[PDB]
Amino acid sequence: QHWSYXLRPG
Repeated sequence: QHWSYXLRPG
């Protein structure tokens, strides 16, 4: 839902 979560799974 947002690119700024990086590599957070999901």
